[PDB]
Amino acid sequence: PEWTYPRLSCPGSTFQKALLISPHRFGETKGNSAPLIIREPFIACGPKECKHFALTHYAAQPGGYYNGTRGDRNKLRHLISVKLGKIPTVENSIFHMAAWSGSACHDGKEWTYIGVDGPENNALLKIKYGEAYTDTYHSYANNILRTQESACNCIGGNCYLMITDGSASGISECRFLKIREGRIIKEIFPTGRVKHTEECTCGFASNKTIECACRDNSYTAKRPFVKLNVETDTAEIRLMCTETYLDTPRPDDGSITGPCESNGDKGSGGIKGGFVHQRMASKIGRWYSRTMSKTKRMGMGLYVKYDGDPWTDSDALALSGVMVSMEEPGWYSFGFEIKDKKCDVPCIGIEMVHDGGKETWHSAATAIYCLMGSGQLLWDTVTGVDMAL
Amino acid sequence: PEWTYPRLSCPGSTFQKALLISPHRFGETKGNSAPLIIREPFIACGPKECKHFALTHYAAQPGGYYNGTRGDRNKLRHLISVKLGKIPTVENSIFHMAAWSGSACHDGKEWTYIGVDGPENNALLKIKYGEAYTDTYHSYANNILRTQESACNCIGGNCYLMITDGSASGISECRFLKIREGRIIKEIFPTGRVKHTEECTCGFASNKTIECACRDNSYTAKRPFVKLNVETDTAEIRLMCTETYLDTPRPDDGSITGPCESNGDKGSGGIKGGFVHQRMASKIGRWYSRTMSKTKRMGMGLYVKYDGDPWTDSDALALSGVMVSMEEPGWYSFGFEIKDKKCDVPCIGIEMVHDGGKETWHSAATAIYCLMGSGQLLWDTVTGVDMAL
Amino acid sequence: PEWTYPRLSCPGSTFQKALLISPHRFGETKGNSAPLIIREPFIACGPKECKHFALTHYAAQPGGYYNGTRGDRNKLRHLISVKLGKIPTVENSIFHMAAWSGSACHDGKEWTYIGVDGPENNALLKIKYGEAYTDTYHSYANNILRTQESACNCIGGNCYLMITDGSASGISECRFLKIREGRIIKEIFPTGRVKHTEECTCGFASNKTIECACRDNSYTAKRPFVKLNVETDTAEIRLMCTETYLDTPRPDDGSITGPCESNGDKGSGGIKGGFVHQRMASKIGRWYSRTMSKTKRMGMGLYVKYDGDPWTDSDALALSGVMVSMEEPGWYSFGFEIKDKKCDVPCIGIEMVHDGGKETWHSAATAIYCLMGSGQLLWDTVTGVDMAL
Amino acid sequence: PEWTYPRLSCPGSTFQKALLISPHRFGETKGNSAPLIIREPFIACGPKECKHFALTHYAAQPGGYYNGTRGDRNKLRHLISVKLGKIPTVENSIFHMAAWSGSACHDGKEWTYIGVDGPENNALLKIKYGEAYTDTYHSYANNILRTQESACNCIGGNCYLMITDGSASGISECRFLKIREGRIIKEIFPTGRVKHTEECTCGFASNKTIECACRDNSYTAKRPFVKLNVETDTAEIRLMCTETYLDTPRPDDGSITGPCESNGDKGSGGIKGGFVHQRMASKIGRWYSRTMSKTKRMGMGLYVKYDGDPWTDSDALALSGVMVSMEEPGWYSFGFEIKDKKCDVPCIGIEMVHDGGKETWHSAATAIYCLMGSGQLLWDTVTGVDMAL
Ligand SMILES: CCC(CC)O[C@@H]1C=C(C(=O)O)C[C@H](N)[C@H]1NC(C)=O
Ligand SMILES: CCC(CC)O[C@@H]1C=C(C(=O)O)C[C@H](N)[C@H]1NC(C)=O
Ligand SMILES: CCC(CC)O[C@@H]1C=C(C(=O)O)C[C@H](N)[C@H]1NC(C)=O
Ligand SMILES: CCC(CC)O[C@@H]1C=C(C(=O)O)C[C@H](N)[C@H]1NC(C)=O
Ligand SMILES: *[C@@H]1O[C@H](CO)[C@@H](O)[C@H](O)[C@H]1NC(C)=O
Ligand SMILES: *[C@@H]1O[C@H](CO)[C@@H](O)[C@H](O)[C@H]1NC(C)=O
Ligand SMILES: *[C@@H]1O[C@H](CO)[C@@H](O)[C@H](O)[C@H]1NC(C)=O
Ligand SMILES: *[C@@H]1O[C@H](CO)[C@@H](O)[C@H](O)[C@H]1NC(C)=O
Ligand SMILES: [Ca+2]
Ligand SMILES: [Ca+2]
Ligand SMILES: [Ca+2]
Ligand SMILES: [Ca+2]
Ligand SMILES: [Y+3]
Repeated sequence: PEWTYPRLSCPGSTFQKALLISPHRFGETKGNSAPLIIREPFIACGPKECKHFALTHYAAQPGGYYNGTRGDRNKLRHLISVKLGKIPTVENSIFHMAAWSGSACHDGKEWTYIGVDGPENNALLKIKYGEAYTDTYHSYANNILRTQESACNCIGGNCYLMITDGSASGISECRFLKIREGRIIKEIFPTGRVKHTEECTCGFASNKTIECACRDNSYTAKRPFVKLNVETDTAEIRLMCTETYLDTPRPDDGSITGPCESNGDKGSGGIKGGFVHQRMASKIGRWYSRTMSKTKRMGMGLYVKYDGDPWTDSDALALSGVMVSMEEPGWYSFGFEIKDKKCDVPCIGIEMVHDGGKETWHSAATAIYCLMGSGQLLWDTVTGVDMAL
Repeated sequence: PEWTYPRLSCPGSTFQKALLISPHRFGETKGNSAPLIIREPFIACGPKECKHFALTHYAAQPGGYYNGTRGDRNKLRHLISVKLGKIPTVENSIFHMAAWSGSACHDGKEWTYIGVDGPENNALLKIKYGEAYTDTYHSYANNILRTQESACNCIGGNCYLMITDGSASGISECRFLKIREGRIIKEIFPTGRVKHTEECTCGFASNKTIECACRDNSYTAKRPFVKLNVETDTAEIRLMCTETYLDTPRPDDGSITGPCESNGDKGSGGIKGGFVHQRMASKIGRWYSRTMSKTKRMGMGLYVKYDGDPWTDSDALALSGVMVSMEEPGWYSFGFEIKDKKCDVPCIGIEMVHDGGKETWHSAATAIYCLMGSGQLLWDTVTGVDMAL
Repeated sequence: PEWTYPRLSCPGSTFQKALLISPHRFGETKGNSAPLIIREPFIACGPKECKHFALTHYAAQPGGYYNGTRGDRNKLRHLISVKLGKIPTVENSIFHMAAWSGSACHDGKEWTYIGVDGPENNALLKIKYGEAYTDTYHSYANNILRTQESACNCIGGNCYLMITDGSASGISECRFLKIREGRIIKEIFPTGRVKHTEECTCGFASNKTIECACRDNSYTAKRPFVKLNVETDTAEIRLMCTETYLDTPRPDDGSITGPCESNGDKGSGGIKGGFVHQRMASKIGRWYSRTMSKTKRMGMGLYVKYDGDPWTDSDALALSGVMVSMEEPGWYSFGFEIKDKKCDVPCIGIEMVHDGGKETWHSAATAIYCLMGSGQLLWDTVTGVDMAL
Repeated sequence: PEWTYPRLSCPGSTFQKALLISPHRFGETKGNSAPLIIREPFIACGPKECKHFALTHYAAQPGGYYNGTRGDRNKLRHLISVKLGKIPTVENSIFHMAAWSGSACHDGKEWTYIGVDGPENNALLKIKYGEAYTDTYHSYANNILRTQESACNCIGGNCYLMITDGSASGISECRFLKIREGRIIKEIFPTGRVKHTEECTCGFASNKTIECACRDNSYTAKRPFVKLNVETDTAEIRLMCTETYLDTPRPDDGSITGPCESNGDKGSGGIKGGFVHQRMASKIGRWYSRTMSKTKRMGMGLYVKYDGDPWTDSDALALSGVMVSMEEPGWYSFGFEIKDKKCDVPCIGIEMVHDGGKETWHSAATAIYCLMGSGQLLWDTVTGVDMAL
């Protein structure tokens, strides 16, 4: 085997509904299954297999450790995986490492797994290459060192990973790590709008450039948009100029007055957002998702734009279809690419959390839409789950 | 590995009882298992493995989502598989894609999986090659785009698949897709009796010809019998002329008066029907199955005829044996071929549904009969399942 | 890969306790597991893997299909397997074929699986090579066609299998089948004492000879002892002359008066009995087991004799150790050989049935003793199972 | 494949928290899982996989055989394994052999599994190579023949294994076995302080030397420290001279007066103790663990020393971090090494037993710390388990 590289995307002009992973369809009192209580799911693929990752609270439904599964960082939290298509239950899953923030990626030869844990004021990112623990990176703003919550991206054996550190309601200047066979070989300090950037959903815009659509949890409902040159290992960041604000909460589209850099209103709070690339011979499509509701983690819609500079185009994004209706949950979303024989298939997954407050369990299903065929996005996704069962 | 082709069938002159997959033997209140609630089971094999496919309601027994498992098309429905011989439970199964109509096939190199979902008036057939979503085909009569509910058939890397679209009580003109590495490369429009054809059970009658025995749900209890030339990609369809009507409901054998094309009576309603080929040096056997009851989905008998043209022979089909007695359920049946070292073993599977009305769960067992040895078919199959447990 | 042959056994002069497979340790009401209800367990090994076979009633503990699991031949009965060392539960097992009597063996290249089902008066032995159903053999005395209930034996790709047919309290003249790549290529009709022989535990005494220790259920408590020449495909059968009667029930050792052929008393009833070969350069050891009790299926002892002719030696068999004490069940026992890198390891397995009458469940554990090291057999085996749980 | 040898350790200067295997997070009355009741866990790795071993009581939680799971040696006890990262439940585990004391190791080509069972006064160590039972070694001081309770160590296909025999409150002179392809090829009788030595945690200090840190249960709270030359097959043993006594119970550090050989006080009782090597070009680090409490099996601290002779250095060991706080259980600990592509990753596992007295169940979680990155050990481990559930 040899190193993997981004290829031209597979033919198609529309996303369609692909697969639902709803493991809680199986966590009834009256049932006999043990789906793991998770959140922050995400898929990463290699040349032969696609793995469905998530952060588990080390509990199952039905269980007796529902208390604290609405929290985020504890000492029991773990990065787990199953082959995509398998229900992530206690026995099906494999536990990779302790983590309350995670990522993973295949480089053609082997899986890199990333997972941050540690105290809040001195957390610690850890890297595992296949079976071996290989490296770590230390907290630099001493306020909750975090990572992508989605797939990292490897080119010629170099995996690139966003990490961030800083306040949730103040400065969270992010960084990128360059990782080779599990070991950190460069710190890349981005330039530009670096005020606050977290949970980058990165993908290859081409062999030269990784682009990421991130979360600002303090200042704006515009997504910070990262452009990384993987040949000079240089990174720049500016807000997305589009009127189609992709964060949640957000104000009305086009209502943020001023040039492309204006913050301005409803910018505190946020949400991880889907983003994936469709690479064609002489054209690039940028697919995105955002909640159907402006203030709440309900529904998910798919948007798209072809070419241009996202840093300057105020043009509205083309609404492509309703993936999760306003009546269903749509929490985190993320991009990934399945590898066909000679081309890459761009997909967007959606974390569809089952939220009943802190007095019960708290987990998520996963909805997957992929680029397949021509025409219009046809069907929405439901979890099917009743949380009283 | 190289592409697969139909071979001469293994020696034998009789079917025998081979295997029972009854996963609800294990879904008792008192038990500790989770068989998946399914219907439309079907088996397809490649050179080293036979996979047992079904359409699941994304529910298990015992569970709490029995309501709606007597329906057919919903947003939770999925194509699932296990290795044939494994009980399809929550953890053993792999979920392939969202589907309320399905098919699958191996071409020598890889698995093609076919699944239709979407709204009733604009459904959408989707194709997955191994792990990648590769292609789609759109609704053309805007009334419930359907596929085979059984194995597709690949020759020299070209998989051929029946699709139909149309009213259940009127015109449902079918089509064939020719699929190569997961992508559609030709639409084949059949000629002749094309009034209504659905759920074709197709097999290779040879290296030149796919033949299918199908359902007409409107007009006749004679099966539409499709002959597809895979060298010119041309398809012709006519009713089976035999007095041994294979659909359900049906009238008395021989009682449909007139030439081979006469409809005539009890033609509305139907059932998917077993059919598999026994290819000998200079002789072809055609094995079929049909319910033991004339109006109900009870029992299943095996029939056979050697040579001739099914389009013209009114000759009764030879009753070969009672596979499932009149006292047991016999719903859908389908054909498939296991690959021995140097020859192909023709088999017929039987969907044996556990029907207790819409106020309880609704799933199926799977009975398998294969061509093995000489003599007379010896033993019938029972599910052993009591639905009250 | 190439065909397998018997080799010289591994160094050692004593059996020791190896492994217990007691799946019902896990079938409590208060538990969350589903061990399969079985009987007639047996192990067969190939060059990389040892498989643990059993006949299942298609039920689990805890379940609701306990009624009829004390019977033997029904329509739900199946041959199942797990990798030796795995608990045979619903999900771990693979179902091979419908069978109420079975056997299996590896030939170096692939698994042959044998299973008889069918009506009592016209049962049917079926053969499956890997995934394919390949051949069948018909009932010849129209009274319960049966097979070994243990591993068949393959040499240079020819697997040899005892089958019997006939009354349980009268004549049951056995036969041997010679099987190549799943197909029957010769019927071998044994000569000599052929009055009644069933459940042969066969092994290779060398490259030229298969020997079997069998059950007579009518006439004697001496084991019929089969010697098969695999070079001329000829079989001969005579009672075992030893005073150490291996059947159950049996009279006192040495109390059957007359020459080696005398029946005489307590001969009706019987039990399948362990037997395995230790092949050394210029010496052959014959290891056997028999119940600790003379009339009941309680306890199991290991016996041994080096060289001689079992057909003529009235010498007592050397008592080698107590494998299951008189307080624990010892039902069927069987021999098998694990393959080390350059030598074969002879083993004896013991079916330890959990019997509580027909008003509850009826299954078995499996105790394994193998040839390992020097000295005296050290420890006995218990199921650990309380049947009220 | 070829034989494996100790390599230079991977870069790093600190241990960090890696993974928690807490299978009882899933053994609630309210749940639907079956973790196995175990103790004496330990990990051993080969070139592609790390296996998590334990000694099971052949019972699960929840279940009905909690009585006797606080004992140690019974006839049901087994050596079991899962792939490290998998929860050891009934179905995930593989049962290797009956054992109430165990070890295992990869040699580059295959797994050796070691397991002692038998009566107290004539126990029996058994060896299995892959699938085959290959050899045994007999009790020599007729008082509980014991082995390491952790990974053996293979160099050039020779696996070396500590065994001990003797009273728990008197003389237990240990021995080493040298095992090749599952067969014993040399007995090594150590010299020096051989009064009492059990449960050696051995690793390669280099290509020439295995070193072990062991338990004296009678005489001292200093660990016996074994140095084995694998080129001349000679072993020597002396107390560790450090003031940082690693056993439990123990007195105050430095308070044992006299030279390096002084016993003296609180020496009865003991605990198996973590110990792993960090091999650098021209420097060796020795990492150890010991309970946070002086008398109780509570907490676990990581210690380290670079170079010197542990037989003579009274220097205090460097306290490196708190792995399990005083509030959590810290029973047995052990060392092991994961294999990265070109270097070995030293790790220390911690048995974190759930002890509620003999009137309830008794099993353990497993905490893993590995050498990864630079800086200070950052986070402690908790089981998360409430034993009332
Ligand atoms: C750390 C700040 C960040 C934004 C508030 O918290 C995230 C919000 C979450 C959320 O908004 O869904 C869930 C994440 N588990 C959480 N992250 C971590 C690493 O704990
Ligand atoms: C669309 C009508 C058609 C036959 C009239 O429905 C089928 C009948 C069924 C049946 O005849 O058993 C069950 C099938 N699950 C169903 N098909 C779909 C695709 O939903
Ligand atoms: C045909 C009778 C014969 C001996 C009495 O049968 C065996 C007896 C049995 C027994 O004595 O345990 C159990 C076996 N399952 C049984 N075989 C069948 C095929 O039913
Ligand atoms: C035999 C003496 C030894 C030290 C007292 O006992 C050990 C005590 C234990 C303990 O002290 O944790 C657990 C061990 N499972 C047990 N050993 C065996 C091999 O059965
Ligand atoms: C990227 O580079 C590799 C060669 O290194 C090439 O095979 C691949 O086609 C290129 N990808 C794109 C998207 O051009
Ligand atoms: C079909 O063609 C292939 C060669 O392409 C051949 O190997 C096979 O035997 C043929 N099958 C039949 C049924 O004639
Ligand atoms: C049996 O024959 C084969 C060669 O065909 C040989 O390799 C093997 O050692 C022989 N077995 C015995 C037990 O002599
Ligand atoms: C040990 O020896 C082998 C060669 O046999 C070598 O490859 C390896 O690097 C050596 N290990 C150390 C720690 O020096
Ligand atoms: Ca925001
Ligand atoms: Ca009809
Ligand atoms: Ca008898
Ligand atoms: Ca001590
Ligand atoms: Y399970």
